[PDB]
Amino acid sequence: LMSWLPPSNQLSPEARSVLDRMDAAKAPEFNGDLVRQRAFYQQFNDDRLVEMRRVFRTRERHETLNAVHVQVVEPADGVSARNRDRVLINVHGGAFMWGAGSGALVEAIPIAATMGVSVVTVDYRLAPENRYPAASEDVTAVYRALLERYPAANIGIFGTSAGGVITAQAVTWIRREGLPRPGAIGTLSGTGAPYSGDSPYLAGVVPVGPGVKAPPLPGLLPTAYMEGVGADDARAYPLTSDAETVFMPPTLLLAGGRDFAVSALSLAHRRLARAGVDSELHLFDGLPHAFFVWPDMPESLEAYALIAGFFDSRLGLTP
Amino acid sequence: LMSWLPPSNQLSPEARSVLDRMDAAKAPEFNGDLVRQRAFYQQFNDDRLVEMRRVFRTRERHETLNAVHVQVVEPADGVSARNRDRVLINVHGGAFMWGAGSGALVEAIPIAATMGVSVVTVDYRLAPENRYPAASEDVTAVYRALLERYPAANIGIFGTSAGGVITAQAVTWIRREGLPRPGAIGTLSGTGAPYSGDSPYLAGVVPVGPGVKAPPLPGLLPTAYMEGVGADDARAYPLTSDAETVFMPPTLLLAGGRDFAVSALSLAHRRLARAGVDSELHLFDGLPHAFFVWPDMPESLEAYALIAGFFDSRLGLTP
Ligand SMILES: [Cl-]
Ligand SMILES: [Mg+2]
Ligand SMILES: [Mg+2]
Ligand SMILES: [Mg+2]
Repeated sequence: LMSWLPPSNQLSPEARSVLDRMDAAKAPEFNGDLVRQRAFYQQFNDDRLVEMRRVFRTRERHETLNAVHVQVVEPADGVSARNRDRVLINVHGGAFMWGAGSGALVEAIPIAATMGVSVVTVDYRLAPENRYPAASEDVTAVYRALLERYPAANIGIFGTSAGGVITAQAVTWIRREGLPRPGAIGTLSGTGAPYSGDSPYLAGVVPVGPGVKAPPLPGLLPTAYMEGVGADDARAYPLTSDAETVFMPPTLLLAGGRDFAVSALSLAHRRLARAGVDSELHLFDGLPHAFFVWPDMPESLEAYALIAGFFDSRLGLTP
Repeated sequence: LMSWLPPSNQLSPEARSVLDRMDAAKAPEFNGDLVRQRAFYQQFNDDRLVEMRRVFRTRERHETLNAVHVQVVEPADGVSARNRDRVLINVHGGAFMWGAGSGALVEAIPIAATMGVSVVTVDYRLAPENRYPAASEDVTAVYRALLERYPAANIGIFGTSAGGVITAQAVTWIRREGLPRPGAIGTLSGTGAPYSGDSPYLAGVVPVGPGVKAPPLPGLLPTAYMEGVGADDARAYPLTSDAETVFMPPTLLLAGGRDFAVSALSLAHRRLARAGVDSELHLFDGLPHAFFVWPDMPESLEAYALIAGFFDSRLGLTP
């Protein structure tokens, strides 16, 4: 549907180049060959990591917190004095099935370097080997460990795509455990809700157009990670639950304008505002899902600055 | 493009009914016949006014402030204690050429009655008989009069469509006059910027699709009101100017998801956030430009509540 439009006239020349490379880099069909699929996205994430290391200077260490593998990503210059008593948890994307290692660094590096903060990126259990709520348990275990060193108000959690879904689910799991809620979250290109509204049609997630009979959208996320979880499970789909929505911490919702998640994120932001939760929504016209894993455009740097700015204004400072 | 989609699955049954009423209310072709066009929209605004008076109980008085005709719109039994020291200025839409009288009450009534506040709706000079900056001068004259009774921090300005554009232009005119900036504004379905990005194509403002050559979009607003004003006039187009944007007050940007203005509002929100201005963006998936002139749907009431809540949180309270 969108292929009939010119590129958004808001875009930098650099973004217009990225969009052509994104389309050219599209995966072939894998037909259930998970090993071939994982190898393709391992290469994709390694390619984006090379681009990140050209732009940003960071140091990464492996750690284990409460039996969960993490990578701790810091600016090579060191964390700023302002951020000495803050930390972010990153939850990587990758369709709930890949993104471990380089995909996690691709999300953590630009935010660690831009904000000047420590980012703990979680190597959570993946589908299809593991199922909901495995990733919630993993992120909550990391969060529990960081509460030994950082006040809850000074901890942020963010993730992109599948990671934005898991970030919202981790919040409800933290509450289920009786832990203090995090200071702020980023649910980027995804949250604790099914895809809905117009954007999945416009992005072609569901086929539509001349002579073509558009089906209703599912009220569940189709991923194997979520199979058999009901739409009524407020911990799994909190941005459809008035109760879990009221308990959300301050939330940043960021998407591309051509991102299949954007209709759901605009509704989530309306629900957070009605519930009295501090939330912020940004849309980058013309850009796709999870666009800011491609760092070679001003729009990605701009996104990193909005993420850094949100955490810098919402997280506590004091030890 | 959008006729191939089902209605957004987020919409209430009432909104799906309003969407069909909107289609039935669409103007026939006028061939530049301004008299016929004005008569058509007079009836359209009178029809929406009947619907407003069914839902909301207000009282309206005519006044003149600094030689500008206004209507003062209040809840029928009086303004709330919360809002005794606050006032909103409304700037009606109508393509800069109509909307005087009933069109202005259609924007003022739901916010007066929802927030429980006095709304002064300005009968500003229209195109093509008047040109930029006539409407800025008119709104600034009203603002200057209200500063005799209300602190600048306690005054909000809002408008829809053409009125959102004029609201942003009135802010720059107020600064030109050496007056204190208003406490907050609402630039709804329009701001001080051309329409841009993807949404003008998806809304069908400009033809796109098989066998059609989609043209580039203009860098100026095409209205007679703005004839001969340059793109480089930062007072006319403040949300395209990094200088005028840093001086903006706290801003609410609200649009339908199918609104031709939505791409421009998402960019204006990014620019306000980078300039450190408090701004809030809401998008109502599946709804068109200026949807909330139709009060008979929960989504309109929800929009009125977001407008009231933005002014309630940003305007001062002190006498
Ligand atoms: Cl916002
Ligand atoms: Mg432990
Ligand atoms: Mg808010
Ligand atoms: Mg803000």
